[PDB]
Amino acid sequence: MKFVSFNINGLRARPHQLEAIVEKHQPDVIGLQETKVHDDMFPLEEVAKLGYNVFYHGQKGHYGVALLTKETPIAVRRGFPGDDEEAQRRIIMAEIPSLLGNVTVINGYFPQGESRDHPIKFPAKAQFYQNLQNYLETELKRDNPVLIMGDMNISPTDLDIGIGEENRKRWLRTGKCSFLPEEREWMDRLMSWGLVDTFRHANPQTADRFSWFDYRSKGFDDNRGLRIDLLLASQPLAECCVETGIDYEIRSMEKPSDHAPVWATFRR
Repeated sequence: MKFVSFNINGLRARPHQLEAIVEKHQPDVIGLQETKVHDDMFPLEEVAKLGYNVFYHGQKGHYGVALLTKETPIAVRRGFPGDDEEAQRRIIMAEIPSLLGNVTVINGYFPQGESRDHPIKFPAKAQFYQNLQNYLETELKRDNPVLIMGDMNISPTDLDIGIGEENRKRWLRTGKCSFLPEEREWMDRLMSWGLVDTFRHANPQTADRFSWFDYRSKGFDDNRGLRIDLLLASQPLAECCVETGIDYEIRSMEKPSDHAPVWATFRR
């Protein structure tokens, strides 16, 4: 079962990248973030033509998530139970069937946060992680197959930072979000529940693979980016991970999203 996560940054502006992912990877499940399209305008026929079932929610020009699956899910919903409207445009959760059990899949577009001192965006980010943590602890078990994917907007370790030492320190000094100590705390708490960062686990010493590169600075050319798009899997799933990757080739396409698609393949 292959999973691909991709912050497309405008689904209707980049049908070419979505088709490329399907052709190249033939994935069983695709989680999209920042689709930026209103539900009434979602490319339902186009997605159906690609051979996928799809569940989605977003609003015009902002947020938006979609979960494309080859097989039909047992259950799917937007947001965690009790979540507000905004959270519903940032999270899709599903139970995907397999012969001997179900896999819980969570696709999220986590708040960027902007800066530690932003009176609205930073609390929103903290609360988003708190809601996820609480869902995990109250409804799931570390022994269940769970896969959390998406744009986390947090670089878990320093091996995930490629913008340069001086820039790294300036960001910390000014409180710019991505790798603040508070943010790392939320991420560590999440991992401690019993999740494995698939790419990092398969590539324990790689310090030159990133998933996001800033447009304006032309970061992709110099490989100056951050690895903030992750695929976190619980124990029983992590044990079966045979391949992981970040697709630089797709990020090399014309009119590309600033994010590279990331993937993980599970096979026993």
